[PDB]
Amino acid sequence: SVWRPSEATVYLPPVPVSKVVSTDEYVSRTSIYYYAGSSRLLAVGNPYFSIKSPNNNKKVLVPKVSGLQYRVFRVRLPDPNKFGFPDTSFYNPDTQRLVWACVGLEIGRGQPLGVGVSGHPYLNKFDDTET
Amino acid sequence: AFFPTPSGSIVTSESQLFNKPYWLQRAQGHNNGICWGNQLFVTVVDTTRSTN
Amino acid sequence: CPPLELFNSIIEDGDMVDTGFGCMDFGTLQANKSDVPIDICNSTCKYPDYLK
Amino acid sequence: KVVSTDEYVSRTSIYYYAGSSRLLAVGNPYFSIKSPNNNKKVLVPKVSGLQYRVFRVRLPDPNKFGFPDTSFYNPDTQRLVWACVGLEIGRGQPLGVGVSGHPYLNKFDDTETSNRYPAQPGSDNRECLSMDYKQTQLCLIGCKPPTGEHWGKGVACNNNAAATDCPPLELFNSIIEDGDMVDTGFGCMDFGTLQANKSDVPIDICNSTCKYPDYLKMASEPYGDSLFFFLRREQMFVRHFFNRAGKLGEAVPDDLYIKGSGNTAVIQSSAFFPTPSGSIVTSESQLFNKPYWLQRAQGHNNGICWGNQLFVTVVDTTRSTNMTLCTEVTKEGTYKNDNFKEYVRHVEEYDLQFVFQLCKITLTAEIMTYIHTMDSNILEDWQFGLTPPPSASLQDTYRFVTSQAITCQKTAPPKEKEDPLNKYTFWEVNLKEKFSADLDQFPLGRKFLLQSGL
Amino acid sequence: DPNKFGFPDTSFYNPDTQRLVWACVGLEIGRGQPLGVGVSGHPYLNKFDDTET
Amino acid sequence: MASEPYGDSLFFFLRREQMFVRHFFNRAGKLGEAVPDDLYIKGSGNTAVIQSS
Repeated sequence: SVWRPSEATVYLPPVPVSKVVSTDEYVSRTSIYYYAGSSRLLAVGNPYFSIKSPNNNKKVLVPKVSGLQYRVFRVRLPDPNKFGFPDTSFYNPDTQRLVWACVGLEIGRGQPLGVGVSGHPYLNKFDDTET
Repeated sequence: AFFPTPSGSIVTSESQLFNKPYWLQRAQGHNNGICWGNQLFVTVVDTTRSTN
Repeated sequence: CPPLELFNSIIEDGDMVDTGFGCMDFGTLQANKSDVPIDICNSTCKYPDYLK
Repeated sequence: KVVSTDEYVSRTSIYYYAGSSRLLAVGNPYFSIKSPNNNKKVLVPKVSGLQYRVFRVRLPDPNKFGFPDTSFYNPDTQRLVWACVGLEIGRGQPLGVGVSGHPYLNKFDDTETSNRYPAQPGSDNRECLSMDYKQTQLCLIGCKPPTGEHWGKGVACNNNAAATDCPPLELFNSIIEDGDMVDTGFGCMDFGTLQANKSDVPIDICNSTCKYPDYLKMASEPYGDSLFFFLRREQMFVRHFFNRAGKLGEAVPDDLYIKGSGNTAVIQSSAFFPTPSGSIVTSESQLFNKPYWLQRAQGHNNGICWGNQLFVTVVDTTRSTNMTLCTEVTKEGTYKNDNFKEYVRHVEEYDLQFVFQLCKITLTAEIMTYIHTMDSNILEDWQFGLTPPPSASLQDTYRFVTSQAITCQKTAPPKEKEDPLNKYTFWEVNLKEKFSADLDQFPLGRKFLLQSGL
Repeated sequence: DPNKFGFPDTSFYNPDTQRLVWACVGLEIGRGQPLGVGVSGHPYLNKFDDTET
Repeated sequence: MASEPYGDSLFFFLRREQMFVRHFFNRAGKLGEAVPDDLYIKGSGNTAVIQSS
């Protein structure tokens, strides 16, 4: 619409795509809660290495445990939809399904506070460079 | 080829983050607290009580 | 001098954290295995993602 | 008449996101190697956090767009300028600080605890030592590139004085670019001209001209267009005390003290120098990875990026360690020292995510002259000051070019040479087509809307 | 001199009776130098011994 | 004690602790577990004989 070909490109709004929304608009929040009892659990092993059978190869004797390893824990929950209730007058299983949602958080610990220490017995230090 | 030695420092009972309740007002994602698959993978890292 | 190209994982148990010594594959990178302490020359250590 | 950016503009209610992806930059900590055959052929660069990390964005013209609504937009007078209202830096490293040192440092002795007499003559006494530096965390933003002073030499004088030889000096006020070095406590100065041994300074910074930013003159700048916001947090203390080793050019007056004799007859030099130490850092001392909302700027430009560009900088020290390699050449059975070879690197990742608001600026006959006073560029970036060009009458009218009556024709117009930034090596980002408006699908606009009372 | 700026203004004040005196309600310190520390010593310094160990 | 059925031994408590190392030393006894040989290169001369760890 001018005297030039004028072939600079143009910018557009992107196409309307079906999007994501939060998990907050279609859930029917309940007022019933249940406890997660996870009574004390034990773990031992040598922090230098896992020790093994010399006869076998995949027969450990103690493992290798230390604080700087990734301490991930996998919990397993029951399904709420299989459960026995006193009441279901609030809940039609034909059209509605049950899901969990955590509310409560705590890390129980069981050790005096204090850190271990190590270092290589054939560490190759050339010289000091502090002074 | 110089290299230092890391040290860390004093640890306190106030530097503790555990043995205390938490009540999260709002989770970070669009998922505002809904777990799925009847499982969850919780992780903590503490070297502070790691004396041998 | 080899350039390195990163890649991720999924953090499982029995993986050690980076303790200030660089999230890298200590088996594939430093063949002498005696420039670092004992526990860390064999396996690798990870720094988790907080952005993706 | 000096007037802020709050007295002639209209605040819309439309907000658009920007966010940057993974920055790739890994290089050598100490220096950039080149080819031995060619100086312009590097294989690894010099990277450090102690470089001024000065970056610049590319943002598109908002007037280049198409939307069904133009009731807000009269296209005759009104125009569109970008302004930033939200930000965050993303960083992706574990914390770790590296140390450095010249292998021929100018330590004569230590001067903290004792000196058994006396200093000895000699022309060659250097050695390797190593030490950390000043710690910090900082940033700055402004739509003009940030400035900075640094000290250097001067012209000597006229030769009226016939007393002695001690050289002149001057600070030098300059816009700093990417890669340049921060001062760490030895003054913001040149290490090649002001020093002469290059052995007082570690090798990576012994061949440098370190600067310090001039926020002061940027404060006494009228509009505040090189500054929107800035941060800083720094601490320091000494580690040890050592001394230089050279002829002290200045003597000390005598009646101030009493001289000794015999073994104590020689007066030792007093060319002491300290050596630094940063403190412990914690994760509570973290500056980055948080939102810092624009609600009140320091100057007249309230977030307005002129030229659709910004000049961002940052200096961090807690992620300044360097990972190294140790590989062999030969497979062995026992421990030999000649077998293994090292290579050291240093890693960097920057992520930058922003929130905006476009604002329609109606153009009267008065504000056009006001911006004409500031700078005529954005005016002709809106193409508003035009002149009708004459000179249509051309009759270079042939059909052929390979003839025998040549006129020695000349071509290739280099006409778009207008940028001043060509002398200045930045690291950049073109974020131009990375845009949308659905802030619920972004991990910062969700945080923005709950912050914004929405 | 505060008494030397104003043109003769009757209703504002009377220079015959009223006086103009400065005060101060504002102050800002400017510092140009970055953070840094230095030392000072003595090469004929009197010390007998050390006593901390 | 926090999971005692009545809780009659903890009405209230406090705790306040600080700790950090000073020095690093080693023990001299003939240790139990020999080191896996793969984690290092074998010694030479005076490094061929092994110290404690």
